[PDB]
Amino acid sequence: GSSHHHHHHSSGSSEGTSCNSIVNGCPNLDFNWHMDQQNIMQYTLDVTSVSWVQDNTYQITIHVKGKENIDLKYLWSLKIIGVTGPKGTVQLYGYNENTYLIDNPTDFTATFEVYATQDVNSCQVWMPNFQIQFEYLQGSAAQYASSWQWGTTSFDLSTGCNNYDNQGHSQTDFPGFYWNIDCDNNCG
Ligand SMILES: [Mg+2]
Ligand code: NA
Ligand code: NA
Repeated sequence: GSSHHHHHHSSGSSEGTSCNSIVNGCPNLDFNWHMDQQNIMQYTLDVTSVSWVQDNTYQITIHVKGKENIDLKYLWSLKIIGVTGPKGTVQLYGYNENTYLIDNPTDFTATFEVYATQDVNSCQVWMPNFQIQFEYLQGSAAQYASSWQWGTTSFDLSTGCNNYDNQGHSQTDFPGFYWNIDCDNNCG
């Protein structure tokens, strides 16, 4: 059968609709300032794919990269929180939760669903913002504290274009993003 479209589970299966243009909504804000002020190592986030499922639900993939490589042994837990979607929390790593879905907390991807409803214009909607909660050097990972050299060990990194100071420093750590409604690439 066809594999042009990514298939999704359906209330059954359905054809995903891939969005062609995934736009950083605020690439001229300074995001680094907000991590630097908290002594958090800089990270970046990109949205690398968006597929419309149905309704206003999209399956998105993110890619998160730290400035320096931090070995997995330092990590205790990693989760996406505050998600506007089917699941409000997406566990990525945690011994307590038997979850091992990444192998490098400084270079990882994650795929999850969001409800994207706030219009940019008549064709495009914003990603709803979320946070990524990192806990290093807790539990069993505390034993590696003597070689830790990357600053603050437990922190949340947030997305968005809607929170910045009067000098263009973001109060978020990562940009917000937008894409076409229903991933209809012919809108407009
Ligand atoms: Mg698709
Ligand atoms: Na629909
Ligand atoms: Na956003």
